[PDB]
Amino acid sequence: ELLKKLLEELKG
Amino acid sequence: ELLKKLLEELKG
Repeated sequence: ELLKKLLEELKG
Repeated sequence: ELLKKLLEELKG
């Protein structure tokens, strides 16, 4: 989930 | 928020 959340943050 | 997300996941 951290990895997912970081990807989601970059995706915006 | 990138930083907040790192910290939230470290805290758990």
